[PDB]
Amino acid sequence: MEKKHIYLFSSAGMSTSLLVSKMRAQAEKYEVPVIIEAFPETLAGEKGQNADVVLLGPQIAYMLPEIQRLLPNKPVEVIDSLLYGKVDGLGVLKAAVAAIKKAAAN
Repeated sequence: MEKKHIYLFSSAGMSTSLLVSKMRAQAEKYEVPVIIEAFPETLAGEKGQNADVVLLGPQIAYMLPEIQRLLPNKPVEVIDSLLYGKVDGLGVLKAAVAAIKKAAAN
């Protein structure tokens, strides 16, 4: 192991793709041990799996009840839509973390 996978499942497209690629900035502007990938919410079933923490578009939000069957455990989290389409992969590094702590609960 020695690194994990911050995965993103897209609302419109390009309020994410560069937010991963900045969130990436983050990771190697540090050393944070995680790949950030973002898909066309088509993969998240399979990629969701291959991830350690997950994300999905604000606007395709609807899929999360689904996404949560496919994976009824993981630290999945649909984005915010202005952090999204302002492509803030430094709140999205923090906001990931927040997810994987909103994991636990008995």
